[PDB]
Amino acid sequence: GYEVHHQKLVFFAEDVGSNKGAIIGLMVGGVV
Amino acid sequence: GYEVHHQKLVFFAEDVGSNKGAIIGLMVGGVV
Amino acid sequence: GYEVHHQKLVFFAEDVGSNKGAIIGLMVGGVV
Amino acid sequence: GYEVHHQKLVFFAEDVGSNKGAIIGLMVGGVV
Amino acid sequence: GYEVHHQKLVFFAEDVGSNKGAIIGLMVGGVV
Amino acid sequence: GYEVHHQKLVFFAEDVGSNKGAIIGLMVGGVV
Amino acid sequence: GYEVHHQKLVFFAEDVGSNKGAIIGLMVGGVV
Amino acid sequence: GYEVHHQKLVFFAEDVGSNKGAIIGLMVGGVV
Amino acid sequence: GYEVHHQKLVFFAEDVGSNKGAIIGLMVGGVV
Amino acid sequence: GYEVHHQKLVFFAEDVGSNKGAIIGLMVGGVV
Repeated sequence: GYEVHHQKLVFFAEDVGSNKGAIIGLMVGGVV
Repeated sequence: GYEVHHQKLVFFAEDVGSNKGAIIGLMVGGVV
Repeated sequence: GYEVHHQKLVFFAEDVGSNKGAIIGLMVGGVV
Repeated sequence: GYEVHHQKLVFFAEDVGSNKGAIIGLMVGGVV
Repeated sequence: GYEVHHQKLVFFAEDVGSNKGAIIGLMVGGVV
Repeated sequence: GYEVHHQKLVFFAEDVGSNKGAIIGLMVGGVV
Repeated sequence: GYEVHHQKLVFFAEDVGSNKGAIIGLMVGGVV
Repeated sequence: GYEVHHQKLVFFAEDVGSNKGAIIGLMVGGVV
Repeated sequence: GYEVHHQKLVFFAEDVGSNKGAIIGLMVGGVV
Repeated sequence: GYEVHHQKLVFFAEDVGSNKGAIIGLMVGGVV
């Protein structure tokens, strides 16, 4: 199991073509 | 299991073509 | 298991073609 | 298991062609 | 297992062609 | 422009996890 | 422009994990 | 421009982990 | 420009870990 | 420009770890 606590994020993605993979600010234990 | 605590992130992705891999600010234990 | 604590990140990715690999600020125990 | 504590990172990737490998600020125990 | 403590990093990657290997600021116990 | 003429193909894909890239018998001028 | 003429292909892919790159029998002028 | 003529291919890929690069029978002028 | 003519190929890839580079039977003018 | 004519190839790759470079039967004018 897991926990994610206090966080601040402001990301921008301005021009993404064919993302088939991943663009992540914070990726915690994911799969993609 | 896991824990992620206090964090601040401001990333920008301005022009990404065919990301099939990954662009990550903070990747913690993920797969991709 | 794992823990990630206090962090500050401001990364920029301005022009990424075909990332099939990975561009990561902080990669902690991931796979890619 | 593992721990990552207080950190500050500001990286920039301005022009990346075909990264199939990895560009990482701090890589801690990852695979790539 | 492992620990990474207080760190500051500001790297820049301005023009990377076909990195299939790795460009890392701090690589701690990774694989690549 | 282009032309593809007489062809015979019998491919099998038995167990594909997370193909995010491509598995192609014959790839002629594509993108992926 | 281009032409591909008489061809026979029988490929098998039995166990592919995370192909993010490419597995191709015949790749003619593609990108990937 | 280009031409590919009479060809026979029977390749097998039995166990491919994380191909992020390429496994190709015949690669003619591609990118990867 | 280019031409590839009469060819026969039967390759096998039985266990490939993290090919990020390339495994090619016949590579003609490609990039990788 | 270039030409490749009559050829026969039967290669096997039985256990490849982290090829980041290249394993090629016949490499004609490629890059890698």
